[PDB]
Amino acid sequence: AKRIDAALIVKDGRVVEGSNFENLRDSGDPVELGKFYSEIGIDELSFWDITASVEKRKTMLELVEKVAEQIDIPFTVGGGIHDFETASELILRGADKVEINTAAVENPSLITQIAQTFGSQAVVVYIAAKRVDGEFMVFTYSGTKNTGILLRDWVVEVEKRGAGEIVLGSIDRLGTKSGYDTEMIRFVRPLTTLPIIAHRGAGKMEHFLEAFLAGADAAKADSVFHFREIDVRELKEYLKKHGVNVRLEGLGSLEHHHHHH
Amino acid sequence: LAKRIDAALIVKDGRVVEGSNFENLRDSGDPVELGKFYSEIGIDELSFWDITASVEKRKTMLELVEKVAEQIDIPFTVGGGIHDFETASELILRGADKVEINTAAVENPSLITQIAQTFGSQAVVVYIAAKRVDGEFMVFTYSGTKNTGILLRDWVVEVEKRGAGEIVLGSIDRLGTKSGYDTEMIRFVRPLTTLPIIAHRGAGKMEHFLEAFLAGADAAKADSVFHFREIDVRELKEYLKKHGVNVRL
Repeated sequence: AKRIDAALIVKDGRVVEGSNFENLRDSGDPVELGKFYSEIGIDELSFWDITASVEKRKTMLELVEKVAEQIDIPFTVGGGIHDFETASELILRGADKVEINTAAVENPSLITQIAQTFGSQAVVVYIAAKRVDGEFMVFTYSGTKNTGILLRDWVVEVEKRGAGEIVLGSIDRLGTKSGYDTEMIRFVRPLTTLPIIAHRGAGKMEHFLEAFLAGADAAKADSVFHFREIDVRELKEYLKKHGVNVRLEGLGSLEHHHHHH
Repeated sequence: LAKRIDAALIVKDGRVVEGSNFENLRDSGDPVELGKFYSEIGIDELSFWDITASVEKRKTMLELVEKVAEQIDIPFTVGGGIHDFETASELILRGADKVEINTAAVENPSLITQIAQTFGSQAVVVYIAAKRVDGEFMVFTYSGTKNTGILLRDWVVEVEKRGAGEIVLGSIDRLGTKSGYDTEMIRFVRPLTTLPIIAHRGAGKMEHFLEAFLAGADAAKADSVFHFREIDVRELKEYLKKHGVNVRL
C-alpha cells in the first residue's frame, strides 16, 4: 500500500518559500496548505520547523495543535527535536509522530524512550546519508557533519532501538530533480523490515514509480508539490494506472456534483 | 412516508442465476420476462445485478440494459462490478435509469461525483455491504469478501456528500437468512443521511417488510424470496397497505 507524503518547511508559523496554490486564502499558511493537501490526495503530512529563535519550542507546539484540529490524515513533526521532553510535549499536543535525526544519532536510546512511551509508530527516524569514498555514510547537523557511521549499521540499529519508520534522504540528491536515489533505497531495503520513506531527488511522476520499484514504502516530497511541478491527483492516478497500490479515497474531496458558474 | 418495493435479479451470462418458480413464464430463467412479469404484478423497481465473469461482462451487461429498457416501463438499476465513469455512462445512455456501484466507489469515491455531475444524483445508487465486526458496523467490498476497515457511519456520510441519490444497505449478517431485515443496522444509518435508504438481506416473510419500514427504510429489496414464491408481491403490497404502509396499489 504505497504512501505519498508532503513535507512542509516551516518558520515562525510560515511555509518557507510558500506555495503556488492560488485558490488558498494564504498560500504561506502551514495549516491551510496542509489541510488542502489532505483534501486532494496526500496520504500523510510532515512539518519541519527551522525557527531559529528562542520561540521555537512553543512555535512548534502551537503548530501541531492547530494542525490536529484542522486535519484528519496522519502527520509527523520534526526540525530540531533534541530530547524526550520536547518530543513528549509535541506528541501529546497532537503529533501522530515525531521525526528525529541528529539527536537520535547522538543518543540512540532516545528512539527507545519515545517508542516505549507512545508506541514505536510515533517514532520516525530521518536518515541523511551520502556516498563517501564508496560507502553510504550517515550525516547529521543538516547533512553537514560526517558521523563516520555506516548507513548499513545505523539502519540496523534504528530498527533495534524501536523506530516505526525510516525516512531515507539522499544528500546526493539534494536540490536535484533527476530522481530518487534508488540505489540507496535498494541498499537499505534488505537491511530492515521497517517502512522506508524516500526523500530528495523527486522531479517528475515517474520518479515515484522508480522509488516504489526500488522498494520504498512511501515517498516524501515538498517543493515539487508546493510549486506544482507535480499535481498530486495526477501523480496518484499515474501510479495506479501502472499498477502501484495507491489510495484514491482522498481524491476530489473538495469537488461536488453541482455546477457553480 | 411513501414506501417502495424492489425486486433484484442476480444474472450471469444473460441468465437468471437459479432461475425462478414462475411456471407461467415461457422461460423462468430469462431476466427480461421475469422482470417484465414483476413489473405487472406490482413491483415498483427492478435491480439487475450481474455476476458475469469471463471478459464478456461489459458487453453482456449492455445487451441486458438494452433488452430490459425495451420491454419494461418501470425504473431499474444495473449493478455488479461497475468500475468507472465510462462504463456507468454507457449503461445509462443505453437505457438504465440508475447504475449501482460499490467496491469501485469505496476505493474511489470520486466516481460517485463524476457520474452525478453528468447524470444527476438520481442516476447514482450506492450499494453498501456492511457487517458487524468487534462491535462496529464495517464496510465490505469485493462481494462481501474484504473488510475495508472503513466504518459504515463514516461511509454513509461521505456517500451523500459525494452526490449519491440513494443507498442500498445490504446486511452481510443476514446473507442467506430468512429471519428478517437488519432493522438495527437500518436504525443506525437512518439519522446519518437524508438519502432514500433501501433494505437488503434477511426478508423471509411479509411482516419483515413492515419492520424494515418502521426502522426508517424508504424501500425494501428482495430476490430469492420473490423468485422462489415464498412471498407473493401482490399479497405483500396488500398486507402493507392494510397495516398502514403507504405503498403503491
